[PDB]
Amino acid sequence: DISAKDLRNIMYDHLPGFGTAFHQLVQVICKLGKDSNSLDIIHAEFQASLAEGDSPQCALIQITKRVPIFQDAAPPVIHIRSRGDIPRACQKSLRPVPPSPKIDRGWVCVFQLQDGKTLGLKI
Ligand SMILES: O=C(C1=C(O)C(=O)N(c2ccc(Cl)c(C(=O)O)c2)[C@H]1c1cc(Br)cs1)c1ccccc1
Repeated sequence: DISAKDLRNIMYDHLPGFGTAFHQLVQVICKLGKDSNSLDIIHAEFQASLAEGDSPQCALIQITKRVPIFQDAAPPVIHIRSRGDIPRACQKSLRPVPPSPKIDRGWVCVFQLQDGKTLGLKI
């Protein structure tokens, strides 16, 4: 059986750059996928989207829209010390958190900083 780490590696292998908002979305998809025993269907949807000719980015988004655990779901909260703990390539994708952010609308996660600051990662 494919592990969360295996899936993360598979997905990373298709992404350009590193530490981009899409890599973080891979992280979220794998975490929530593991927690809901849905890694297989997520991998199947990913591969099927690639096989149809979708970009890998679009494949990840498609997973957020097609796998029910992400449908109308709030973004996960991820506790960090500071903004420096966020990958450089994610920095310009950080935004104030709106009311009711949703993963399937592009809100990948919410970072909670130690001093109380919160930043949403938007795709
Ligand atoms: O995305 C991050 C994750 C890890 O360091 C890590 O081990 N992550 C991770 C990914 C997949 C799994 Cl399956 C797990 C796990 O089971 O603990 C953890 C990342 C997380 C995703 C979510 Br949602 C909460 S934590 C992260 C990124 C920047 C700063 C801190 C954490």
